Formats: sequence, structure tokens, C-alpha cells
Amino acid sequence: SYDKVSQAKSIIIGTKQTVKALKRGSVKEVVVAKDADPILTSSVVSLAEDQGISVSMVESMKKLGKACGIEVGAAAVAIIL
RNA sequence: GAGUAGUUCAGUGGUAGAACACCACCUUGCCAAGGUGGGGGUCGCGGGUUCGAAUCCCGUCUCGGGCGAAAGCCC
RNA sequence: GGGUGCGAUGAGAAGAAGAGUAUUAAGGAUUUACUAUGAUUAGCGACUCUAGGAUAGUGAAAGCUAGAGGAUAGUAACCUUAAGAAGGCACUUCGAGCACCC
Ligand SMILES: [Mg+2]
Ligand SMILES: [Mg+2]
Ligand SMILES: [Mg+2]
Ligand SMILES: [Sr+2]
Ligand SMILES: [Sr+2]
Ligand SMILES: [Sr+2]
Ligand SMILES: [Sr+2]
Ligand SMILES: [Sr+2]
Ligand SMILES: [Sr+2]
Ligand SMILES: [Sr+2]
Ligand SMILES: [Sr+2]
Ligand SMILES: [Sr+2]
Ligand SMILES: [Sr+2]
Ligand SMILES: [Sr+2]
Ligand SMILES: [Sr+2]
Ligand SMILES: [Sr+2]
Ligand SMILES: [Sr+2]
Ligand SMILES: [Sr+2]
Ligand SMILES: [Sr+2]
Ligand SMILES: [Sr+2]
Ligand SMILES: [Sr+2]
Ligand SMILES: [Sr+2]
Ligand SMILES: [Sr+2]
Ligand SMILES: [Sr+2]
Ligand SMILES: [Sr+2]
Ligand SMILES: [Sr+2]
Ligand SMILES: [Sr+2]
Ligand SMILES: [Sr+2]
Ligand SMILES: [Sr+2]
Ligand SMILES: [Sr+2]
Ligand SMILES: [Sr+2]
Ligand SMILES: [Sr+2]
Ligand SMILES: [Sr+2]
Ligand SMILES: [Sr+2]
Ligand SMILES: [Sr+2]
Ligand SMILES: [Sr+2]
Ligand SMILES: [Sr+2]
Ligand SMILES: [Sr+2]
Ligand SMILES: [Sr+2]
Ligand SMILES: [Sr+2]
Ligand SMILES: [Sr+2]
Ligand SMILES: [Sr+2]
Ligand SMILES: [Sr+2]
Ligand SMILES: [Sr+2]
Ligand SMILES: [Sr+2]
Ligand SMILES: [Sr+2]
Ligand SMILES: [Sr+2]
Ligand SMILES: [Sr+2]
Repeated sequence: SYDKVSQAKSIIIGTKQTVKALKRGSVKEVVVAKDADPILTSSVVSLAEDQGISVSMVESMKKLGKACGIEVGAAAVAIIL
């Protein structure tokens, strides 16, 4: 949901920073794009599903980053609430 | 008048010079820079002169310009 | 504010490598290569020898090719001391702008 990402209080942008955020489990929701490379997505959805956190899948990664406030797009973004 | 190494240029009768570019070592994380080494050239082509032609001479191919009715001639 | 290019498939910054390396100085050492140079007189032109080539003139000996052998430095290669860097990719944290133009 692009709506939940555009809103929310505490978010984090980028795959590396989202997995690093998963390494402390201070994240409430995880939003990942489908059109992104699976080599980069599987790595985060594995740990996300392992932690027991909810895993969402969205269409485009461009509109994702657009919803995050960034101006280039993001492969994976986590709401750290 | 221009034609010379991959490129940009020199070479005003003595077997072809430099810069940049290429290769090799330095140099195993990968490039760049650098510092040392080497390789490469029917001098557009063919004759002529000469011991020796990139250089002078004749012919000829390509390019730019000029003169001319044209053929041709000149730079 | 504007025009491009690039950026979470990581802008940018710092750290870490790079490295006590390249290298500049002060020495030690006297072999390998590269480069420069070879009395006077002829001569445009000479380190010496050899083998081909080729030779008009000048010369004791000529310009090409292929080898081999000599000293003087100037060099890079090897040691010691004191100094001694560096750009980008990859690495590690931080994560949103940076470069060119008016
Ligand atoms: Mg120290
Ligand atoms: Mg020390
Ligand atoms: Mg010395
Ligand atoms: Sr002429
Ligand atoms: Sr001519
Ligand atoms: Sr040529
Ligand atoms: Sr000329
Ligand atoms: Sr020569
Ligand atoms: Sr070579
Ligand atoms: Sr090494
Ligand atoms: Sr180099
Ligand atoms: Sr060189
Ligand atoms: Sr060569
Ligand atoms: Sr050479
Ligand atoms: Sr030649
Ligand atoms: Sr000609
Ligand atoms: Sr000829
Ligand atoms: Sr002829
Ligand atoms: Sr002849
Ligand atoms: Sr001619
Ligand atoms: Sr004529
Ligand atoms: Sr003729
Ligand atoms: Sr013409
Ligand atoms: Sr004409
Ligand atoms: Sr005319
Ligand atoms: Sr002439
Ligand atoms: Sr602007
Ligand atoms: Sr812009
Ligand atoms: Sr574009
Ligand atoms: Sr950076
Ligand atoms: Sr840095
Ligand atoms: Sr440092
Ligand atoms: Sr010194
Ligand atoms: Sr000495
Ligand atoms: Sr020795
Ligand atoms: Sr003399
Ligand atoms: Sr002399
Ligand atoms: Sr000489
Ligand atoms: Sr000789
Ligand atoms: Sr010598
Ligand atoms: Sr002989
Ligand atoms: Sr003779
Ligand atoms: Sr004689
Ligand atoms: Sr020789
Ligand atoms: Sr020496
Ligand atoms: Sr040293
Ligand atoms: Sr921007
Ligand atoms: Sr203006």
C-alpha cells in the first residue's frame, strides 16, 4: 500500500538500510516492490518473514520511492514504528 | 598548395623525428596517474637524376583554390 | 530561480585499506640494461671490430642491415637512515543530494 508508506511516522528507505533495520527489529511494517530485482528482494523478505513481521508486495519501485519522499524510487522500504 | 606512425605535427639531397596514443615491467583487489623500457614508416603510386631522394625532375591517383572557349596551365 | 546529467540497484561524508608503497633528499654498493659523448686535418656524415651488402667524391678507416666488444659520466634495478604522498571502483558506519552551465 502506497498510502501507508506516504503516511506513517517513522520510515526508512533503501534495501541495505532496511535489512540493517531488520537487524534490530525496531520495524513495524515492511514494504517491498515486485518489479525490483529478486536478488535484492528475496534477501529482505526472507529475514522479514523469519522475524514474523508482515511482508507486503507492491507493483512499481518508482512510485514507492515517490511515496517515500525520494525522487528516484526505492526497491524496499520499511516503516519503523 | 595539400598527401609523412593510431592522432596532431616537424623534417630547407645523408636510410624517418617528437608529443600524445599502443604494448611490457613496476603493480594481485580492480582502474587512473606516475616512472622506466619497445614497436611502428611503398613518406599516395611508378619511373628519372644521384653514391644516396621524404627532399630535385617527369608521369600519375586523391583533395582545395585560381586562370581558361576548351585542351590544358598555375598555387 | 532556471537548463542539462546522475542518484536509495546508495547522492554525499568520514573511516579503513592503498603504505611507511611510489617517490624526494643524504649515503652505501660498483655488476646489468637505456641514453649521451669519441683529438687534430680532408669530410654533410666516423667509438672499435666482424659478416654481408655498395663505393661518386673525401678519408688511415664511411652512411644500410645483422651481430660482437670497449672506457667517461647521466640514469633506472638492489641496500641504510631521516622524511613520504596521492584520485575513482570494491569494503565499513552515516543516508539525499552532487557535478557542469547562466
Ligand atoms: Mg608514523
Ligand atoms: Mg616511524
Ligand atoms: Mg647511487
Ligand atoms: Sr614543390
Ligand atoms: Sr605538389
Ligand atoms: Sr596513414
Ligand atoms: Sr608543411
Ligand atoms: Sr637511421
Ligand atoms: Sr609491444
Ligand atoms: Sr603486489
Ligand atoms: Sr601507465
Ligand atoms: Sr616513453
Ligand atoms: Sr609493435
Ligand atoms: Sr620509437
Ligand atoms: Sr621508412
Ligand atoms: Sr606528388
Ligand atoms: Sr621512388
Ligand atoms: Sr615512368
Ligand atoms: Sr636508380
Ligand atoms: Sr612529383
Ligand atoms: Sr609540365
Ligand atoms: Sr611520362
Ligand atoms: Sr581543380
Ligand atoms: Sr576548378
Ligand atoms: Sr570559367
Ligand atoms: Sr614546382
Ligand atoms: Sr537549480
Ligand atoms: Sr536537476
Ligand atoms: Sr536520459
Ligand atoms: Sr561516495
Ligand atoms: Sr574517500
Ligand atoms: Sr591516511
Ligand atoms: Sr642527492
Ligand atoms: Sr660512491
Ligand atoms: Sr651483483
Ligand atoms: Sr672537420
Ligand atoms: Sr667533427
Ligand atoms: Sr654523430
Ligand atoms: Sr662504423
Ligand atoms: Sr655507444
Ligand atoms: Sr667489407
Ligand atoms: Sr672507397
Ligand atoms: Sr682515397
Ligand atoms: Sr650496430
Ligand atoms: Sr655507470
Ligand atoms: Sr628506498
Ligand atoms: Sr533533487
Ligand atoms: Sr545570465
